[PDB]
Amino acid sequence: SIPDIKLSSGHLMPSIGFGCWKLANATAGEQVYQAIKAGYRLFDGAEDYGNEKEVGDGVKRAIDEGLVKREEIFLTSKLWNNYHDPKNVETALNKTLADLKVDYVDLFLIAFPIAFKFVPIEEKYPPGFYCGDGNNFVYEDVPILETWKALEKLVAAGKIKSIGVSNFPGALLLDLLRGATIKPAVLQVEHHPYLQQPKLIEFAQKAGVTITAYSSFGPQSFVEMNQGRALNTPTLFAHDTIKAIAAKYNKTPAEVLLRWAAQRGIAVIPKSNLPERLVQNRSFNTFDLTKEDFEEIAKLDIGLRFNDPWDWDNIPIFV
Amino acid sequence: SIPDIKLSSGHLMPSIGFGCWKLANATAGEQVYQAIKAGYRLFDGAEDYGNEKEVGDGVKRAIDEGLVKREEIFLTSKLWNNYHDPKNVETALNKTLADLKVDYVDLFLIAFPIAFKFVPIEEKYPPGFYCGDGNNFVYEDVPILETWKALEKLVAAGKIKSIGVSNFPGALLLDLLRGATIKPAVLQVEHHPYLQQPKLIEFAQKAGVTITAYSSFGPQSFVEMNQGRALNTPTLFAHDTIKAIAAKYNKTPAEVLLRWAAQRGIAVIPKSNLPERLVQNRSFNTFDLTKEDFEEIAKLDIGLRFNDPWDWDNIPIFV
Ligand SMILES: NC(=O)c1ccc[n+]([C@@H]2O[C@H](COP(=O)([O-])OP(=O)(O)OC[C@H]3O[C@@H](n4cnc5c(N)ncnc54)[C@H](OP(=O)(O)O)[C@@H]3O)[C@@H](O)[C@H]2O)c1
Ligand SMILES: NC(=O)c1ccc[n+]([C@@H]2O[C@H](COP(=O)([O-])OP(=O)(O)OC[C@H]3O[C@@H](n4cnc5c(N)ncnc54)[C@H](OP(=O)(O)O)[C@@H]3O)[C@@H](O)[C@H]2O)c1
Repeated sequence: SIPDIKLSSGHLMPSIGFGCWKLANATAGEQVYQAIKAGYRLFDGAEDYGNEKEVGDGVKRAIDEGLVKREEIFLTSKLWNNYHDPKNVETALNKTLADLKVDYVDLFLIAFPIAFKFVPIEEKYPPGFYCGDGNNFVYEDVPILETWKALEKLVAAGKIKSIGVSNFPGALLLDLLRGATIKPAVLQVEHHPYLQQPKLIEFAQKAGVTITAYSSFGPQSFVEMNQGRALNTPTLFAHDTIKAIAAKYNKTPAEVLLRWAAQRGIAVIPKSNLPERLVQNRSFNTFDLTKEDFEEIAKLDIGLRFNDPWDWDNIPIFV
Repeated sequence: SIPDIKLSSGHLMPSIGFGCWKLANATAGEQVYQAIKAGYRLFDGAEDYGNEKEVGDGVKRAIDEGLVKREEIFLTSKLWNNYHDPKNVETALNKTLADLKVDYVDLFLIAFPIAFKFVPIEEKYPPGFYCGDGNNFVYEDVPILETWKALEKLVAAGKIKSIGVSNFPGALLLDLLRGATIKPAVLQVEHHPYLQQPKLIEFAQKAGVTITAYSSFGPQSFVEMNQGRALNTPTLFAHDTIKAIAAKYNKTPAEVLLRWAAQRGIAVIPKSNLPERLVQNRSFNTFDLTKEDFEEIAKLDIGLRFNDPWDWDNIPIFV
């Protein structure tokens, strides 16, 4: 029932998956297990989410019970910023594989086009913004392409099925395409009605790169982090445009928010700590938005970005 | 006074220069020569402007008459898109040197982070959007860094004093800084009240990169090009904010738009076919805008870009 998208690498990736960012290590495993029971098969994780061991626990529990087999689960992980130096790429991946308790990850992405100074895993993991010098941000001169080649080798060694990038703007994706032997199969970016970036989406899809949207619910995911911007932002759930469209089809605002992406060939990975939202967040493909619907939602695009490295240390990724 | 800016390469660059874009071939020489008599010393040219030979004619005349010596003139040129393949970089630079009738250029920039398929000089020069196949755009897989390394070798060989980039967004500049041995000394970008990109400017300047603004008058330069966008844009000269400030100081709106950039350490290269505009464009450093002025002008930033490759062939440089 969840349509699959055939990636450029030839592998199928579920168009709807379960987001694992901010799932408490306390209930993460149980919730991953429940999501599997609710039909989810793709799990979007990351070294920086700090809960890959638990994600691995949920998946393994489901495999041991005979509910699914490894090959039916799609595991996405992301290489954190401290591990871009080629000599450290496989190290990070091994940690991810060890934590997930598997021999390969289906998709491995470069989390950000940012290279923090390397911090040994034994000194601090996940490292977050720590760069080995107190609270100071420190960077390494590792061009994107160097990191990418190291990933290409790891695909050849069979530790990764498909590789891609996250948080890459157009100019950077274009340059990477010029040097890539294995084309980035996926581009994962913040994507919701307040940040539509239609030209980026268009370019990538035409280039055969599949888009996975994150934070489809806009500011929602960020208010629990006490982020001023998200808190000052009117929710999409109570937004008149979204509510009117939802009423029109007798659907929930959440369903409209997810279908808006899904209908345009964009994969989604809604995250939820609430059991009842599990089925709801993957059963929204029951109606079609009209061109007029899309034009009305288009008016919400204001370029409001919630996940911006500029906030961390004025890193110019999106300027 | 025309203050000099010390570039990261150790060389001085006049903070005020003369743009050569769309300077007609029949009069370019005279125009450059008059510019020199009026005190200009930096000339912003480019292979794609197709008038480098005539710009060279003007400079040579001024030198032959004794008005200036070569070392007193700062010549900037740009590597067009069809010449990014490392093996074509020196041949393009050599065509520029032969046209300008000089042994070295003071600044040579990558015109765009775009790589068009090589087209022999003998076949078409300047090539413009022609890519060797009718009206079809055809690109080469040449990563920015490869082109950059070719430029570094030309500096070592003494054919270029300082190198830089044009039309590079933040993420791309950042990545280039990771692989560069000679750091790009300059970032030349479209810069005016409608497209302020304050974060790009701040990052570049903090990174020690000098900013050269182009199209300081916004839509104006693109008007004679019959560009839809520019034609439908309320001018900056007539914008109430700019008018009020110009009136307040008894300066033309043009003087305010140039000083607005200059006071913030940004170099300008105003282009003008008229004599009085020529002198005014080099004599506006006689007043300082106040913090309130800057705050009022800051309000115009709507991110309106007139020079966007997206319009050529949906090239994602700025998305
Ligand atoms: N590559 C990157 O940089 C990056 C960054 C951010 C996110 N991501 C990935 O994308 C995933 C999804 O994005 P996200 O987690 O940031 O935010 P999201 O999925 O848009 O956030 C969902 C937020 O809304 C609530 N919610 C979930 N389903 C709902 C529903 N049906 N109705 C009303 N509210 C609902 C959740 O609360 P409850 O949990 O209480 O239900 C949660 O606070 C992440 O988990 C992660 O895997 C990647
Ligand atoms: N790197 C790049 O991609 C790029 C792209 C564009 C430009 N550039 C460089 O930047 C230079 C300047 O940019 P630009 O020529 O596009 O835009 P600009 O300098 O803003 O163009 C000035 C336009 O405004 C008029 N003008 C000049 N001085 C004036 C004054 N004092 N009062 C009122 N109007 C005035 C000119 O008309 P008249 O000639 O009739 O006086 C001309 O049409 C170029 O020549 C080129 O060297 C680089």
